[PDB]
Amino acid sequence: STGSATTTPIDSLDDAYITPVQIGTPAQTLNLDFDTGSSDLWVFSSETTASEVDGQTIYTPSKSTTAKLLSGATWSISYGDGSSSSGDVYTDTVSVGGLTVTGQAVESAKKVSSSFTEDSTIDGLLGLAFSTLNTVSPTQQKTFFDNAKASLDSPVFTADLGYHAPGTYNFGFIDTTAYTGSITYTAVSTKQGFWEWTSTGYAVGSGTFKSTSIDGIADTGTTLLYLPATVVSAYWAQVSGAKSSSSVGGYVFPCSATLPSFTFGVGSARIVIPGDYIDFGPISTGSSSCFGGIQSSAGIGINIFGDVALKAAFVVFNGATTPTLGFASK
Ligand code: NA
Repeated sequence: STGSATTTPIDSLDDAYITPVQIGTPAQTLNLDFDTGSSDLWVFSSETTASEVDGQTIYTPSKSTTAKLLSGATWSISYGDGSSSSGDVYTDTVSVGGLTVTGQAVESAKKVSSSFTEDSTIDGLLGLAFSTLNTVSPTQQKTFFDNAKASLDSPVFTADLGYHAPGTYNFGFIDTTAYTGSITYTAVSTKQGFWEWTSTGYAVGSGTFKSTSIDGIADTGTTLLYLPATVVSAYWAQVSGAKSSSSVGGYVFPCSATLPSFTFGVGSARIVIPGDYIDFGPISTGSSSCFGGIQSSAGIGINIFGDVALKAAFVVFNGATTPTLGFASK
């Protein structure tokens, strides 16, 4: 089997991407944030505290003929940005882009934090990291990908995120028309439950490539590129008037600037992030201070190849017995 779904930026800054997902019988379509950084499929629901729901589409398990309470199961998750959600669990039929899983754990939110309530465009998350991070207790549940894997023509999914444009999530096949040149594959560690790999280095603009090992995760549910403080300082040093602002919470730069590109290594291959990808616009409406798309990972405890980096590439998440990542230019 295979599936193929379009993913659409939620706003003019590409803060996140939503993908339609069919849940239940008859189908209830919810727009989910596909997150290679986490392993829970959770939704706004008919059980979500009514004061915490502000325009999201909700899943109603009582309207699904295939929904079954997963008796006694609960979940609770905390994300890197301080957001959280929790609730109980149903199993139901879930389809992405024509690919169907029966008996998927659908985590129904009773409670969501303010950041989720305030984002009307995101109806929930669909985790695509390793199932060892799933939060369901007392019986840990599998991801959508882990449930589909054995039915797929190839045990892979790919992420092809757009810059200020729609892109694609594919399951069970490589679209050889979606990328230029060849795919370079690199080793993955599953030890922390993430798609954790080691970049071979970086360059700023037209500068010389610095060979250096940068361990990080490929995370479609993080907006920005978070790298070590040395690498981020070298990047913003090339932008006149750029500085780290304790008040704003990261590097800002004059909105009048032209940003340089940033290059990261994948083995002997190179992925170039165009400067425009690194502009996240005014810090507040009408400000001439703009927020940077490359920020320090110091304090987060991990480097994160978020959407700024991944949307410059065609990315293969290879879930074979030994997982690997692949990157191609596009
Ligand atoms: Na922000």
